[PDB]
Amino acid sequence: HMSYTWTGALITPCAAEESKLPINALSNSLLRHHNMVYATTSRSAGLRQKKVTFDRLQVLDDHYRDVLKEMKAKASTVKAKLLSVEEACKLTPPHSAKSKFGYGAKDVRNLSSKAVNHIHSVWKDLLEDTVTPIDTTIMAKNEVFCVQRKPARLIVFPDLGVRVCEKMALYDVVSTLPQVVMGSSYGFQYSPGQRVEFLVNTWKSKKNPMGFSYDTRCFDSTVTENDIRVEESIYQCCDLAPEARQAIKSLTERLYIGGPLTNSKGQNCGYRRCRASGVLTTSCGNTLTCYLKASAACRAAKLQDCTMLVNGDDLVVICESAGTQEDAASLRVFTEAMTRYSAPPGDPPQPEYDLELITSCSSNVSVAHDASGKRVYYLTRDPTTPLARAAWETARHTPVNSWLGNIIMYAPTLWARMILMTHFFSILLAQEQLEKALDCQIYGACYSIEPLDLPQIIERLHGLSAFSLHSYSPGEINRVASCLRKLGVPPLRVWRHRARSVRARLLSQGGRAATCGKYLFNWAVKTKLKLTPIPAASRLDLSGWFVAGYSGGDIYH
Ligand SMILES: C[C@@H]1C[C@H](C)CN(C(=O)c2cc(Br)ccc2N)C1
Ligand code: NI
Ligand code: NI
Repeated sequence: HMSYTWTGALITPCAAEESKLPINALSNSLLRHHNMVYATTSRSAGLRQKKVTFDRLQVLDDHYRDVLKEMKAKASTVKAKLLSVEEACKLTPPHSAKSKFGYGAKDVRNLSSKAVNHIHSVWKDLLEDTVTPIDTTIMAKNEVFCVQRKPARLIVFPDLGVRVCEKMALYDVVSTLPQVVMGSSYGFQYSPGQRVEFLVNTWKSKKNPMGFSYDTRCFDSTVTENDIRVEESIYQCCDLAPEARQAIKSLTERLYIGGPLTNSKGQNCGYRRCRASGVLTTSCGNTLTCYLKASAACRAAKLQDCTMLVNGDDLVVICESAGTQEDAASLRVFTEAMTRYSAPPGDPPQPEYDLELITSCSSNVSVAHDASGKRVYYLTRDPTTPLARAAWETARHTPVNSWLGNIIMYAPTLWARMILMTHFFSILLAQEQLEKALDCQIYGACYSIEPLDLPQIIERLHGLSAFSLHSYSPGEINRVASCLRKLGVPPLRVWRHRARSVRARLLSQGGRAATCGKYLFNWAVKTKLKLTPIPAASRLDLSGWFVAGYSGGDIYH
């Protein structure tokens, strides 16, 4: 029951890899401590292999089978449709990895006959063959962080023609089933504001609240063949077309449960018997599995009136305190239960009695005041990684723009507003590139977004108050200011000064550019403009934005 077996062939790169922060003429205006920032590369892939490779034991009790029967009961109410090849093709990202069979993402997206014809052959093969393990590629991810050095994460993915096939059979299921099965507990159904609202309401719903986040050690690697078969049995509860049932059975047997790993040079690297990081079911399967194990462990631990919020492998529980010493014991039992279910902890969970101090999905609730003076809750996070990534994107073009996703998700925040908007607006102004659509990711799915649509996008997701928050909490202010020291980023007084300039330049452009100046930087000027509902915002087609998680799933919306 080892998570992985290995040949000793190396995990190899596709192109040359950069680990040090690329530097240009714009770098110093953002950050001076260039050595704090790095990108992971295949050079550390061996250290990751070590970490992810382990024996899994699972003991499954009555609480577990009880939760699952309940889940399947809910799953039986889902009706899900097959996608046409064409619909599946339009969900493929433009920069998704090319097929080994002589076509790429551009070909799939164009609906070309070489691509489409191959995808059809892959589909027919899935219908006819439910046993032969499907080939996959293993790679080291190149990802950017600030020190305190992580080894590269691994991505494991099947060929392009198989990914399109997954969309056909499962895209509707993974999009629909988790909310139905999990209700209010399914995290990816919420905008950041809706998330805050859920955590706040939930917290307020207990006489003596206590909460904790649960950090599973390498979750993908803890996921067993049992876990995967269990997920498939949930999928099959849906009302599906016969071809869909057969294709799902096949993908589960041939791909999801495990398979051979091939490097970029075509050498056999070993064998996977755990969650593949790069398949469509990655987010939905982790969420369901995490929910099943956690819900059962809550029963084993006898947590009182617990409420969970789950996003893939990210788990937060809020419940009724039974006192400081009883809570610590409860959490021990919870952790023992999760371990038996093959989800042992990284850092062991600790009970928290302040909502603002609970971190889940790398984020926490904080408090600011709106234009009326009223305390308002909002979602923030520690800015270190958004800024390290922003430093990289200042000097390099990337397929996915972190800074843009961060402005979108963290728009009400002190640091997104003063640092991210100012800095990137400055850059795009200077290159007359305000009108250029850029790719970014939200809950794993990729979106092409025009920076000039940011006021409307923001109003529609966070509301007009995102443009007027002030008097941030001493705790938030100081985490930001402490992040700026560590990175060597100019202090906020500098950013305020720069934003006034950026604001004036944007206004001078007229049109959408002036809207960005008006709405995004009103915080920067003492003589404040009247911020009214933007007409275009109500016309914005933001369906499928905050519906499901697609991390690893090769989705383009
Ligand atoms: C805590 C920050 C410290 C900085 C010097 C000035 N300052 C701001 O410009 C500010 C920024 C935003 Br965004 C909202 C309200 C504000 N008063 C507040
Ligand atoms: Ni065995
Ligand atoms: Ni029972």
